[PDB]
Amino acid sequence: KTHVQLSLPVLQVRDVLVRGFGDSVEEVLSEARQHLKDGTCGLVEVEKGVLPQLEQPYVFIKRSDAAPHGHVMVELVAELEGIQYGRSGETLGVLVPHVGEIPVAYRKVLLRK
Repeated sequence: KTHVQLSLPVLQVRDVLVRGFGDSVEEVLSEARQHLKDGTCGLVEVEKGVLPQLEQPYVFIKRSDAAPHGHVMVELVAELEGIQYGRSGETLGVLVPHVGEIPVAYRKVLLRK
């Protein structure tokens, strides 16, 4: 399927144990996609002070369209030293590995895969 319905655990930035997916734009997009498939991906909502507490390159989920079955359609955009790889809509948050942190909420998304 070109899209997959996912429910992403929303994590508080100070709880996150593994603060990024790797060391290159290509690696973080690769790893983000694998963790999304494996159900081991969390989401941190971006506010003042959040991104400096996470590791670059960043992987964002961005709204790709204006929401089947409650699921917002999203795609992945990476960012490294102020350059983004991908073009999409409004940021829903930054993806990180989930290794058992307790979430505050879930974010229903339809991921373009």
